[PDB]
Amino acid sequence: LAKLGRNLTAEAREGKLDPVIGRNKEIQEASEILSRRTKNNPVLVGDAGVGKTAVVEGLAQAIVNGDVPAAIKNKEIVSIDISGLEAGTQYRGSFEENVQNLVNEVKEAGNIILFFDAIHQILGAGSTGGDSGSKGLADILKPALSRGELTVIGATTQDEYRNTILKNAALARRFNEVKVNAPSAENTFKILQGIRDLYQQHHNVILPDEVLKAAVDYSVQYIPQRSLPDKAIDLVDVTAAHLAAQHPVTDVHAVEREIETEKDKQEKAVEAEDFEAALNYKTRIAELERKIENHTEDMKVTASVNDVAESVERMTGIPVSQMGASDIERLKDMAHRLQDKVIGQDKAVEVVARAICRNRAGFDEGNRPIGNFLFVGSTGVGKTELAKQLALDMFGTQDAIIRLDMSEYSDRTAVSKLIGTTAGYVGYDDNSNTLTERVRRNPYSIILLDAIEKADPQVITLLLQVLDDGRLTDGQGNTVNFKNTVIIATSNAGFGYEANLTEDADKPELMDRLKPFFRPEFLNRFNAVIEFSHLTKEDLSKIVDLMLAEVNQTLAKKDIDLVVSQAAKDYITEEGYDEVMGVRPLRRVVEQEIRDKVTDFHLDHLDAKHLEADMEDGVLVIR
Amino acid sequence: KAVEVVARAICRNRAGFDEGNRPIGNFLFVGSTGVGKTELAKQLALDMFGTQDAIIRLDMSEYSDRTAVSKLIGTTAGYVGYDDNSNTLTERVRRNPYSIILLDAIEKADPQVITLLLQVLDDGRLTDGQGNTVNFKNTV
Amino acid sequence: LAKLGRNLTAEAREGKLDPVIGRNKEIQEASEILSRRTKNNPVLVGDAGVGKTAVVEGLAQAIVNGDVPAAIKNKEIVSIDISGLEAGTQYRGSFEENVQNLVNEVKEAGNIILFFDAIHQILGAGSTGGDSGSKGLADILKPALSRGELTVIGATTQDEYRNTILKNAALARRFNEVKVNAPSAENTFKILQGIRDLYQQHHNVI
Repeated sequence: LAKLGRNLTAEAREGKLDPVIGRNKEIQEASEILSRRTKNNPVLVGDAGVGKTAVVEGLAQAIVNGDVPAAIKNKEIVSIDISGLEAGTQYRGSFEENVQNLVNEVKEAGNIILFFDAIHQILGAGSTGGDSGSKGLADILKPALSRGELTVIGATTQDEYRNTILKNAALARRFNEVKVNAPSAENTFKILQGIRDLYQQHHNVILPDEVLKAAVDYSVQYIPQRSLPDKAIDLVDVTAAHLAAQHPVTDVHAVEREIETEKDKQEKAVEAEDFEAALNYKTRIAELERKIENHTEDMKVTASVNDVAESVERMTGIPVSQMGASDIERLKDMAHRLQDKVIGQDKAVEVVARAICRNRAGFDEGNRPIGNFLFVGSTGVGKTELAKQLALDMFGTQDAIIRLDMSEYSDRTAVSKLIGTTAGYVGYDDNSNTLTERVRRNPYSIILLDAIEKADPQVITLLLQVLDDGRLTDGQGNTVNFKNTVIIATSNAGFGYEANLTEDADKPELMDRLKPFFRPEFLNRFNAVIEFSHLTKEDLSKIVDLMLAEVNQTLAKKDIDLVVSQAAKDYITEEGYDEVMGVRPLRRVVEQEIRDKVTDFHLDHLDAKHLEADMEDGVLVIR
Repeated sequence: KAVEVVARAICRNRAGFDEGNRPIGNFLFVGSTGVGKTELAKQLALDMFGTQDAIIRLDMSEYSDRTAVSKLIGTTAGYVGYDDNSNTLTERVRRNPYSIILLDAIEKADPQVITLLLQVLDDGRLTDGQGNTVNFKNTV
Repeated sequence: LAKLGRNLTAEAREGKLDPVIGRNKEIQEASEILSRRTKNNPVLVGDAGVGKTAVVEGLAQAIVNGDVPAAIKNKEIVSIDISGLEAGTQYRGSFEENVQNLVNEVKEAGNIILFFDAIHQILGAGSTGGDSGSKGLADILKPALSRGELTVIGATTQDEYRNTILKNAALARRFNEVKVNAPSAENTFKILQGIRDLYQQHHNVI
C-alpha cells in the first residue's frame, strides 16, 4: 500500500535509516507489538517527530536483520498517510472506497503491518470528542478492528488516549498501552556523536566532545521543554549560522565566471582546431579550479565551547554569560541573588527557593505539584516583586506566569457593573479563552491568585483541594495534568494596632483577621505562609540605591549618565518610611525629582558625565 | 499651573526622557462643566496634533449606577463590552495609538468600573473581552 | 512557480531592484533566515509597502552577487501571490490542487525559496481567529511545515503574531522571531538622495 504511502521496511532493506540506539528497550517492548496474535494494536506515545517512528523503523531494521522472533518474519511495514485524506477528490467525489481498497490488498496480500506517525483524527468518522462527525478512516477500520483483519500502529498524546471510553468496546478491547519513553542524557551523548557526523559536514564545522556535552549539560538548565534531546542541533545550527557571519562574502564565483569565459574560448579554440590555445586554457583553468577548491581551507568554522554556551543567551536574551557548572550553583545562589533585588522581608526566599531546590535536586514525592504558597500583603512592590523576580531567575522572561484576577470574583458587585455577573465565575476561568492553551505550553508555570478575599470560600476551595494530585477535571470532562507548578496565592492583609512599634505584636491574628473568607481546610494546605512584614525605618537607602541606578540605566540609552548624590534619600524618606503607605512614595519622588531636572539641561546640550545632581534645601540643583 | 503638569509630559517624551514602558501618565482635572472642563483637552490637541482627530471622550453618563434601567441609553449590562472594543473604540485607537483619552465625570459609577482602566495603564497594555491586547503608545 | 508569481532573484539578476542601503543589519539578521537547516521559517514585521520585501529583495541581491554564505547558494526566491487565491475558478471549480501543485514543483525542482509580502489570511483554511473557516493555503502548507518541505517567508503585524498559540505545535515549533526594524533619520538622508534621482526628473524639479 506504499502507493499511497511509504514502505518502511523497503527503505530499511536499502540502508536508508538512521541507526540510532539506546532505544533498544522500546524494541524490547516491541516484542509484544510484533508477537501478540490478537487484540494486538498497541498505544505508543511521543512528541511530534520525537523519533518514535524511528523506533518502529528501528523495529523494521530489526525485522530486516533478523533481530526479531519468527512471529514477525517477512512482515512488511507501510506508513499509511492519513494526512493525505481526501487528496484528489476535489471535494466532489469520494474517498471511502480508497479506504476499503487499503483493506482489499492487505487482507489477501498477507503479512502486512501498517503504521502511522500520530493519529487521533481517525475517529472523526467514528467516535471522538470535539471533532466528531468529520471525515476519517475509522468507519472502515473500526469494523476491521472488531474483525481482527488490520492492525495499524503508531503514537499519540497519552492524555488524548482518554477518548477510549467513548468506544472502549472497539478500542479498549483491542489495545495495549506502551510505556512512554525515557530520554536520558546518558544515551543522548552517543547519539550526539552521531548527530555531528550527520550535520557538522554541512558548514565545515568541527563539533568536538566538549561542545556536544555543553550542548546539553549547559543548556538543560535553561530548557523547560520536552524538545531538549534535539536542542543540541539548534545550538550547533545557530552556532554555524553565527560563525558563518565571518565568511559570507568569499568571491568564489569571481573565478568560476572567469572559468566559464575561458572554457567558452576553449570550446571555440577546439572548433577552430587551435590546440596550442586550447591547451593553454585547460592549463589556466586547472590552476583556477585549484584556487577555488583551496578557498575552503581559509574558511574553517571553529566555535569555542564558551561561544556555543553564549549562543544560549544570544537567541534567548537571558543574562547568564557568567555561568558555569551550575547544577548546584543556582540551587544555593539564586536564593541570595533574589534578595539582592527584593524590597521586603528576607525569609520569603527560604520558602520559595527550597521548593525550586528540592524539585531540581529531584527530592520530591511521586506526585506533588510544587506546593501551595500564600503571601499575605498589600498591592504594589510587596505584591509583585516575588512572582516577577522568581520568574526571571527560574525562567528569565514574562511568559510562564498567569494571573487569576479575583476582581472577576466579587460576590458583592457581580451585577455587571464591571465585567459580568455571578454566572461569569464558572466556565470562563476554567478552560476558556485563554486558560488552558497557556497551561499546555507551560505545564510548570507560576499561578498567581490575586487577592483571595473577593469571594465565597467555596470558589477558592475548588482549585486548592484539587492541586493535591496535580490534576484538575474541567467543565468539559477533560483533565489537565500539572507538572511542577507553583501557586502563590495573595490576599489583602494588615492589622490594627495601638502604636506603630506594636504592629508585629499579634502574629497568628493576621490569619484570624483574614479568617472570614477561608477556613482551616484551606489554610492547612499551605507551606507555612509568607508574613505581612512591614517597611521599617531602617536601611531605606537600598531602595534609593536601586532607583538611582534605574535612572542612569534609563538615561544610559542615549549615553546620558549623571553623578547622583546618595543624599537624595534625605528628601525622599521623609514620606518614604511612612508606615501608612509602605513603599509607595519611593518611586514617585525620584521619578519626579530627578527626571525633570535632567530634562532641562539636555536643552543646553550639556554633557551628563560632568553634571552632578546635588540637592540644596530639599530642592534638586544639578551642578 | 495646569500647563506645567501636562506640558512636562509632552516635553520629557518628545525629549526621549521616559521610562522603558510608560504611557504618558494619568492626569486628573477636578472641576465643573464648560470652559474649565474642555479648554485643556481641546487646546492641547491643537498644539500637539492640530485638529479634532486624536481624541476620544469616554461618556460616564452611560455608567450611571443609579439610573441605568434604560431610562436613557441602556441598563447596567451595557457597561461591559461596548466601551471595551466595540463600534467604535479600537478602530480609532489603532489609527491613534497615542491619543488623548477623556474620562468624562468619574463620579457616575462604582469605583471598580473606573479602577479597570487605570490599573491596566501601568504597562500600556489592555486585554479586551475577546482576548486581544491593545498596545498603547504615548497616550495621555 | 513564478507563473503563478514573480521570480525575485531573476529580477535581481537583471538589475531591476532599488539598491537601498542602511538596512544591512536586517540582511545580517537574514544570515539565519537563509542558513537555519530546520524549523527555519522566520517571522518578519513591517508596514504595508515598508520595503521589508525590499530587504528580502536586498537578500536576493546578496544571493546574486555572492554576498551570502554557501548555505544559500543557487537558492531562487519566488513571490507566491495569495491575493490571487481562487482566481480563475469562477467559484464553481477548485483551487486546492493548484496549491498542492505549488508543492509538486518545488519539492522536486530543488533549491527554491518562497516569499510573501504579508500574510495572516493563510490560516483561514487552518487555525486563525475571526476569519476561521475561510479559504487559504494552510491546509496544504501546515503539513508542509510539519514535514519540513516548504519554507515561505515574509512579514506581518507583530501583534497579529499572537495567534501562534492556536496551533503553536505547527507555528511555534517551526518559527523564529525577527527584530522588527529601526528606521533612523540618519540613513534616511542617504536614501533621500536616492529618492530625488528617482523622482526629481519626473517634473523637471531640483
